[PDB]
Amino acid sequence: MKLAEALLRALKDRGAQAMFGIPGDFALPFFKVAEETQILPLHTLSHEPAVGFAADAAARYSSTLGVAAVTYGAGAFNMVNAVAGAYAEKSPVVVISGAPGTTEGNAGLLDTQFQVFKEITVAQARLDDPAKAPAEIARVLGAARAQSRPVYLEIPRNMVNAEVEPVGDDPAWPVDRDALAACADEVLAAMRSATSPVLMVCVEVRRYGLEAKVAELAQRLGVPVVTTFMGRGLLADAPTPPLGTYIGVAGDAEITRLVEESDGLFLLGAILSDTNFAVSQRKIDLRKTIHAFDRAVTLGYHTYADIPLAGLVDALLERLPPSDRTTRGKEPHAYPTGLQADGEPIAPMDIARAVNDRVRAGQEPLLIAADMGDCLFTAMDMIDAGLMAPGYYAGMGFGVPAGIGAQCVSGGKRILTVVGDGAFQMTGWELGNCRRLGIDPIVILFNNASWEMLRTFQPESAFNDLDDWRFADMAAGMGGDGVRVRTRAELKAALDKAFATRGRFQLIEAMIPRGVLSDTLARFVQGQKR
Amino acid sequence: MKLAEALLRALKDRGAQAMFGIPGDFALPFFKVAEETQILPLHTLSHEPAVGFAADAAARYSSTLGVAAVTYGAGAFNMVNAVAGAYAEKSPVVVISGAPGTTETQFQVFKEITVAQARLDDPAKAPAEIARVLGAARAQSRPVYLEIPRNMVNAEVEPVGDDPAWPVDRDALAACADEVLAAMRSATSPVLMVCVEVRRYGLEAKVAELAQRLGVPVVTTFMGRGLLADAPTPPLGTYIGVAGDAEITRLVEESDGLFLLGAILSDTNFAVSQRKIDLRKTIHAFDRAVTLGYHTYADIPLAGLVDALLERLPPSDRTTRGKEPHAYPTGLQADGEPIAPMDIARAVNDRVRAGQEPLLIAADMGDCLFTAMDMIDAGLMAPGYYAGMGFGVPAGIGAQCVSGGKRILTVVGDGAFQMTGWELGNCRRLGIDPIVILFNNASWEMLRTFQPESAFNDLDDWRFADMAAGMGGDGVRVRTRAELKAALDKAFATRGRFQLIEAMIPRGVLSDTLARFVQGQKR
Amino acid sequence: MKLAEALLRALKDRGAQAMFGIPGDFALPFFKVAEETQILPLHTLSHEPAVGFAADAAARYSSTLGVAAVTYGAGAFNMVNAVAGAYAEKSPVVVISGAPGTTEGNAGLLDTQFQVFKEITVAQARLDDPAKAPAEIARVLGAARAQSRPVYLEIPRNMVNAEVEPVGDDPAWPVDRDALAACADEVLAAMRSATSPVLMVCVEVRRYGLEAKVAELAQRLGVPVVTTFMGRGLLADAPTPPLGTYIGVAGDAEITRLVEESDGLFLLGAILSDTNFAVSQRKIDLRKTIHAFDRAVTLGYHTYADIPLAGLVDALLERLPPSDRTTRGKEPHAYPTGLQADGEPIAPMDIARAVNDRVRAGQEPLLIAADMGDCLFTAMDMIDAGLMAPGYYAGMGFGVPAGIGAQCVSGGKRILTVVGDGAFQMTGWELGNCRRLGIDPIVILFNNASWEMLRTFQPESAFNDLDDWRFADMAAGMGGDGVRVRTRAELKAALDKAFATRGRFQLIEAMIPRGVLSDTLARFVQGQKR
Amino acid sequence: TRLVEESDGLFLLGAILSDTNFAVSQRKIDLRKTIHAFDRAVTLGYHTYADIPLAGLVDALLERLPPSDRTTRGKEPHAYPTGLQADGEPIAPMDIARAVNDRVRAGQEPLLIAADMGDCLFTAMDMIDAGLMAPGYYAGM
Ligand SMILES: Cc1ncc(Cc2csc(CCOP(=O)(O)OP(=O)(O)O)c2C)c(N)n1
Ligand SMILES: Cc1ncc(Cc2csc(CCOP(=O)(O)OP(=O)(O)O)c2C)c(N)n1
Ligand SMILES: Cc1ncc(Cc2csc(CCOP(=O)(O)OP(=O)(O)O)c2C)c(N)n1
Ligand SMILES: [Mg+2]
Ligand SMILES: [Mg+2]
Ligand SMILES: [Mg+2]
Repeated sequence: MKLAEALLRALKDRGAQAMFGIPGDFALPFFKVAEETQILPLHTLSHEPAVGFAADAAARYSSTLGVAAVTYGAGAFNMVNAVAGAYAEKSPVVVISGAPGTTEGNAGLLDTQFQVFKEITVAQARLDDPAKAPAEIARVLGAARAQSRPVYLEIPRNMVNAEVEPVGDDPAWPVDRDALAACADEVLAAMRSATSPVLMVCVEVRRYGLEAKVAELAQRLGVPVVTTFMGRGLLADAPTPPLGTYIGVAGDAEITRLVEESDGLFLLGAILSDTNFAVSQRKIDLRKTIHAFDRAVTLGYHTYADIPLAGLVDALLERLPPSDRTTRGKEPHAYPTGLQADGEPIAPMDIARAVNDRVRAGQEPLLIAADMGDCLFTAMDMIDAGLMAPGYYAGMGFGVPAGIGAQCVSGGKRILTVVGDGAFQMTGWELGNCRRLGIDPIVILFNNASWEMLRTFQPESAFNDLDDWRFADMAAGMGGDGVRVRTRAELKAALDKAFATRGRFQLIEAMIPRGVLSDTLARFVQGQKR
Repeated sequence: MKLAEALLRALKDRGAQAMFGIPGDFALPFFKVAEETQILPLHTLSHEPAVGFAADAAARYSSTLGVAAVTYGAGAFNMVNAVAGAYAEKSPVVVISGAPGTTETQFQVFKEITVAQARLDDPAKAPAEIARVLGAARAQSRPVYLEIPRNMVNAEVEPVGDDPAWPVDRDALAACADEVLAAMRSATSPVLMVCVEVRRYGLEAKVAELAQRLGVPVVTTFMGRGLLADAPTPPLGTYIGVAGDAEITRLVEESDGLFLLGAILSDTNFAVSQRKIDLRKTIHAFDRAVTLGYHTYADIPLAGLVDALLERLPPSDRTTRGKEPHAYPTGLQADGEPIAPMDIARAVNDRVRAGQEPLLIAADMGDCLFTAMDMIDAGLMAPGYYAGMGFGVPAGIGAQCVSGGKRILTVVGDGAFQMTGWELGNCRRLGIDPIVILFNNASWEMLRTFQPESAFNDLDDWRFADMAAGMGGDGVRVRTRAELKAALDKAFATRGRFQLIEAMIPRGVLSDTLARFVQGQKR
Repeated sequence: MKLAEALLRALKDRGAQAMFGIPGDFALPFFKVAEETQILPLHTLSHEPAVGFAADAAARYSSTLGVAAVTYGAGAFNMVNAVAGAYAEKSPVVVISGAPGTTEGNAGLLDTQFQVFKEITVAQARLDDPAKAPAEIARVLGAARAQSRPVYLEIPRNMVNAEVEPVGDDPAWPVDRDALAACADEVLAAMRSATSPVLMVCVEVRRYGLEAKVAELAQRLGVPVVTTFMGRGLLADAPTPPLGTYIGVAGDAEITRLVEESDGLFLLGAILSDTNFAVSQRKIDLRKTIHAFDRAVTLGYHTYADIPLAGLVDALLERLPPSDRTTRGKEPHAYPTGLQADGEPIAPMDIARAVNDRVRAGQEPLLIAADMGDCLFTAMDMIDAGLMAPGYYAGMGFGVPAGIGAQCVSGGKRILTVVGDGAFQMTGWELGNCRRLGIDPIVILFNNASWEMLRTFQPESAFNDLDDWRFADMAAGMGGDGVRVRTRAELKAALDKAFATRGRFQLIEAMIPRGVLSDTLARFVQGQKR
Repeated sequence: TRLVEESDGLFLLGAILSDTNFAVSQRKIDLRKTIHAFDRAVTLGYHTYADIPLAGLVDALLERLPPSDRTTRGKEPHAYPTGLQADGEPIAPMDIARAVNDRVRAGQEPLLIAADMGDCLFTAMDMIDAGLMAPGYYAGM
C-alpha cells in the first residue's frame, strides 16, 4: 500500500468524510493519490482560510475528524488562523501539508512551518520514514481523537508513494483503575455535599458523542442542568433537559446567578476563559468547582490526570442508583416571531422573526453557520437544528466557509449562513465553489455598511464606517442568485423564494442601518457599562 | 504625549508613509490614537492578508518601512502568511498587534517570522524598545513585531530615540575587501550580481560606481531587476535560472568568481540557488555578513563593504552600454483570435512604445508573473521567491496609496484573484484607481503544467468582470486580441475608478518565459 | 561583557565553585575564556566520565551547581552516562558543550547531540543569539535550581566572545497562593487523621538546603521521622532526629515495617522507584501517601502542581503551633568495630571495623565517596561525615572520580574513597590527576578478583571471574603511594600510614577472597530468596 | 588534493560527505559535478536515485563498459619514511614511523595498525601497514 493511501484509508477508517484543500508544487503528488484513489471526496476551495474553516465544520458537523490539505509554504501559513480557531474549540482538524522531498534540503526562512503548527496542534509528525509512518499516523490521529484538537502531518513528496504497511488502530492511552475510582468518589462526594450543585454540559460532550450516556447521568444525578455555548442544544430530548443556556451577561439573568453562584458547579467537558460566552474563571467559585476537561478532572485545587471524560462518566454511573425520574413538564421556549411585512427598514431582530416564522409555519429547521459579528448575536434567537459559530474564538471569516463545508457532508440537508458585510468581504466569495461542489446554501448578508460590533464600543471613531459593497449584484458572477432588500416585505418575500430555489446558492443581502442592533447584542453592551 | 503617538511618530521619522490595518477589541484603543493623531494615514482593508501584502508593498515601494496594524488573536494570525513572505523577501513590515490589558501563543509564533519583537508593557522602557525593534527592521531589512496592551496606548513615554548602532568590525571589513577584490581580479570569468539588499538600502548609486571601478560583467537577480540600467555599466540582463536567457544563465553559473552583492541564496525558482553556482568561488554578501568558502566575515553591513572596495579601486570611465539585454515583445495583432499571455505583454508594451509612460507593475503568483517579466515597467513587485498567492491585488493597491498620484498596474490570475482580488472594493474610499488585468484561464494553470493529468486544477467560470461593478470599479471581459487592445486603451483613458480587464485565456497557453521554465524541468 | 564570561560569572553568582572538563576543537575558545578570566577554578580530568562524575559531586557536596565542560561530539556523548546518574539523583550538573560556529553548518550523524541531552536534562538551550543569551542562561540555570536536575548548554564557538549584557536572576516560577494553602490543609489534615504517620526525609531536602526548616517541622509535626538513602544523615542534630534509615530489605526490619505499613507516610522531597534502597511504590499503600517531589504534591491519587517544597513546608509551619518537644534520649548507634589485627585474610566487614576504630580513637570523620558494588554496601556501616554514592542509579565508575571532585572543593577536608577492582578498572585511573589538582584522597580498593555482586546472583557463571590487576604496584605511575594488603594487620597498619602521608594520594589495595561479602550485602541477598 | 578538488566529474563511490577533517568535504568539491553513491542511493545535482545499493550499481556500469587491459601501476603514490638514525637525540613521531617502516623493509611482515586520535594517527599515516583502523572522521579518543 502507498503511504499517502495508507493514510487516507486511515482517515476513512476513523469516520472521515472528505478532504478539503488547495494544492501546490509539493502537494500535487498527494492530491493525485487523493484524487486517483477516490478514497475521500476531494473538495477544493479558493482560499486556504476557507479550506481550514470548512474542514473545521465538516468535523464539528459529524463530530469526527475534519481534513485540511495544503501545500508547503504560503499555503500552510495562509491557513494557520483557521486551525487556531479549530484548536481553540476542540475541533479535531487533521492538517496535511505536502513538504519538499527528503533530498531537496533547503528552506527559505531563517524547522519553521513545523514550529508554527507545533504551536497550534496537539501532536505532529513528519512522515519521512515509510517504516515508522503507520504507527506514527495511528499515534497522531489517535491524539486528535483522545484530545479532540488539531494535529499536524507533513508528507515529503518523494514519500507520497513509498510502499508501507497499513495503519493500525490508535495507540492505547493511559488509564489508571484506582486513580479513576478515587476521582469519581471525590467528585460525587463533592456533588452530594453541595447546596446548589449545577451540572454544565459543554463541547467535549458533543465531541466524544457522549450525550447518550450523560443524559443517563443528568438523570441519576438529580441536580440542575445547564449548557454552555458550545454545549447549547445537548440533552434537548433528554429526561432532565437543560434549564437554559449560559452565555454570561447577555443571557437570562435567571440562569446566570444559578451558575456563577454554585458550590457544586460540575463543568463537564467544559472550556474555561474570558471569551464572551465561555465560563470565565473570574465569575465562579474556584473552590467548589469540578472541572472535567482534556482527560483530567480538577476540583479542590488538585487534579486527576489521564481521566477520559468517558471513563469519568462511566464510573460515575456505577455509583449512582438508576432513576425513573424526569423533569420535563411542558413549556418549550419563546423565540422572537411575527414579522411586520411592511415597508419599514430591517433590523437584526426582524430577520430572526423572519426565519422563525417560516419554521413555525412548518419548515424543518436548518442547521446554522454564523460568522463573527452582529450576525452571531442575532443567530442565537433563531430556531435551528444545530448552530455552528466561533463563539469562544471570535475568528472572523468563519461564516460562509463553514456553512459550505457543512452542506458538503450534510448528505442532503441544507445549510443556512448568516454573515455581516465586513466578514463577507473576507470569505463570502467561497460561494463561487458552490456550483462545482453541488450545494446551494442560503446566505443572509447583514450589510450595515460598517464594522458595527466595533463601532458600538468606539462610536466616536470613524474608521468603522465602510463602503456599500453591492453584494447581491455580485452573486451572479460566482453563479448564485443575489437579492438586496431594504424593507421587511422584500425580506420575508425573498426568503420564501430562496427555499424554493435550489441548485444555486441563495444570497439575501439584508440592508440594515448603522446603530440598529440585535436584542441579544443590546443586552451584551448594556452589560459592559455596569 | 501618548505611547501610540510616540510609536507613530517614531515610525514616521524612519520613512513611514501610511498605516494599513484592521481593528478589533484590543486594537480599537490603539486605532483611536492613530486615526486622531493623523501622524500616518490610516488605510483599512477587508481581510488581514491584504493588509499584510499592502503594508509589504508600501515598504518596498519607498524602500522604507511598512506598517500593518492588527488586533490580538484571529486578527494577528490570519495575517501570518503575508508577514512571512515579507520576511522572506527582506521587506521590513512593522507588525503592530493590539493585545490584552496588562492587568487583564501569538507572541511565540511571530518570533518565528520577525528578526525582532517586543511587548511594550512598561512605559519607562517603551521608548527604547520601539527604537530597538525598528532599528533591526532597518538594519536587517525584515519584519519586526510590536504587541501593544490596550491599556498602554495612552501612557506617557519619553520620546523615541534613534536606532542603536550595530557591530561594525572595521578590520574584517578591510580584510574582506582585500580578499574579495583579489578573489575577483584573480578569477578567469568573474561576475557581479546585484540583488535585493542593494535596493532596500538605497545603494544603487554606489554599486553603480563600484560596478564600473570593479570592471567585471554585471547581472541582476530577480529582485535586483531594474537596477543600474542607467549606469555606464548596465546589467547584461536578469538571471532567474533555467527560465530566462541561457547565455546569462551560463555565465552566472559558470563564473569562477561570483560576487552576489546583497543577494539571497535558495533553491526556490528564481532565487539564486546554491546547487547552480560554485559556492567555493562565491562571495555572497548578505544579512550584514560576507562568506566565501570556509570563511564568513560577520558584522559587515553591505553599504560599508562597497565603500571599502571603492577605496581600493581607481576611478574609471569604462562605459559598456550596448543594446537590449532583453527584447520586449511588441506588435499586438488585434485580430479575432483568442487571447494569450504574450499577447497581453505586447498590448501593454506597445502602449509604452507608442509613447505611454511605463507604470510600476504588481504581480501575484501564476503565469501572470512570468508574463510581467516580458513587460516594460517602472518597477516590478512580486513574490518571486516566496511564491505565495494573493500578493497581486492588495500589493498594487498598497503601492498606489503611497505612490502620490502615480498609477499602478496589477496582473493577477483567476486563481489568485479569488483570494485577494476583492480588496478592490476599497479602491473608492482609498482614493485609488489601479488597473488590473485578470488572467482568467479558468484553472490553476501553473500547477497543471506539473500535473496536467489531475482534474482538480479545473476551476469554474467566474464572471469577474460582472462583479467589478459591485466594487465601485469598471470591469470588462475580453476574448479576442482585438477586444484586448481596445479595452486596455479605455482603461488608461479612464481614471477615477479602478479598471478591471478580465482576459479569457485558453488552458494550455503559457507565457514564453514559463514555457521555457516547464521545458527545462523535462530535461 | 563576553558571552562565555557572562555565563561563568552567572554560575559563580549562583554558588558555582569550579568547572570540570576536557577540551576539544570547538571547545578551546571557551576553555580559553575559562582559563584567562580565572572566574572559576579549571580542573581537567583524563576521561569525560570522570568529568561528569566529579561535577556531580562538586554539586552534591556544596549542594549547588556542578559544572561539566566538554567538547562537541565524542566528548559530550562520552559523558552522557555521568549526566544520567546526576539527573537520576537530583544532582544539578550544568553541562556545557562547545559547538560548531553558526557558519560551519554540517554534522556527521543522520539535531542529534542536542536530542540526546534533551533526553537527560530538564532544560536546554543553544546560545546562538547574543541578544537572547542572558535571559536564556538565567532561564536554564533557573531550571536546574528550581528542579535540581541537569541542564544542557550549547555554545557555538563563534559565540564564545560576542559582547552581551550580563545575566540577571532566575526567572520567577509559578506559585499559586490559594492552591498551596489548599494543599497544606489537605496534607496536614491527612496527617492528623493517620494512625501511624511516618515522615520521610529525602534528597530534595538536602538539595534546597531546607534541613534548617524541616527540623523545625519534624518537631511541630509530632510524627516519627525516618530518612531514605539519599536522605541518610539529615536532621542528625535535630530535636526529633530520624529513628533510622530506610534501605528496604537489607535494612533494620524494625524500620522497614514502620514505613511500608503507614497510613500517613509523608515522603518529603523523596524519590520513587525500585532502585535497591529507594522507596518502591510496590512496597507502600499508595492510598495514604503524601508525595512531595518536583514542585508538586500527590496524595489521594490527585496532585497539587507548582508547589515548591520550600513553600509546602513554609505553609505547613504556618498551621502548626510551635513546640518545645524533643525526642533525643541518649543512645547513639552501634557500628561494627574491633579489628583483629591478626594475619587472617580480609573480609568486607573487617575494613569497616578498621575505619570505624580509627575514628573512635579520635579521628575526625571523612566524607565518603563509594562506587557501586560490594564497596557501597560495605560503606553503609562506616562512620562518616557525609556519604556519596549511586544508590538509586547503580552507575559503576562513580567512586574515585566522585571522591576527587569532592576533595577539589573540600576547602581542606580530606576525602575517602572505597571501590572494587571491577570499577577501579573503569575510573580508578583518574587519580593520576591528583598531583596537578593538589589533593591526596585516600582510596580503599576492594580487589576480590571478580564482579562479586554479579556472581552472588549467578555463581554458576564463570565470566564473573577477573584477573589479578596489581593496582598497588600501578599507583606509582600516576604518582601515588600504593600498598596491597593480604591480612588484617597489613590492613590496620596501612591505613594509619595513609592518614599520616599527605600530598600524594594513598591507595590501599585490599585483598579479599571471592565469596566473602559484607554483612549488609549478606542481608540483601538472603532477602531475595524470600 | 588538487586533482580531487578540481575534478569536473567526481565519482565518490560509497564515500561519505562531511566537513570533518579527512572526510571528503562538500565545501571542497564541485557537488554540481559530483556523483556521490552512498547509503543505497546516488545523487548528482538536482537529482537523487533512491534504492540503489552500491553493489548493483557497479554491476550496472560493468555491463555498460567493454573489458580492458589498461594497467597503469607506477611507483610509490606515497614515499614511506625510513632510515632511523639510532643516535642519542630525543624522539620524534616521524622517527617512530621510520623505526616501524624499517623493520618492514628489513623484511618484517606489515601488521595491521589500530590508532586512537591525536598525532599518533597522522603518524600512522606514514607507516606501512596491513590494514589501518582509526576514527578519521568521528575523531573521538
Ligand atoms: C479575522 C478577524 N479580523 C478582525 C476582527 C475584529 C472584529 C471583531 S467584530 C468586527 C466587525 C464585523 O463587521 P461585520 O460586517 O462582519 O458584522 P457587524 O459588526 O454587525 O457590522 C471586527 C472587524 C476579528 N474578530 N477577526
Ligand atoms: C497561498 C498559496 N496557495 C497555493 C499556492 C500554490 C500555487 C502555485 S501556482 C497556483 C495556481 C494559480 O492559478 P492562478 O489563476 O492564480 O494563475 P495561473 O496558474 O497562471 O492560472 C497555485 C495554487 C501558492 N503559491 N500560494
Ligand atoms: C557502568 C556499569 N557497568 C556495569 C555494571 C554491572 C555491575 C553491577 S555490579 C558489578 C560488579 C562490580 O565489581 P566490583 O569490583 O566493582 O565490586 P564487587 O562486585 O564487590 O566485586 C557490575 C559489573 C554497572 N552497574 N555499571
Ligand atoms: Mg456589518
Ligand atoms: Mg488561472
Ligand atoms: Mg570486586
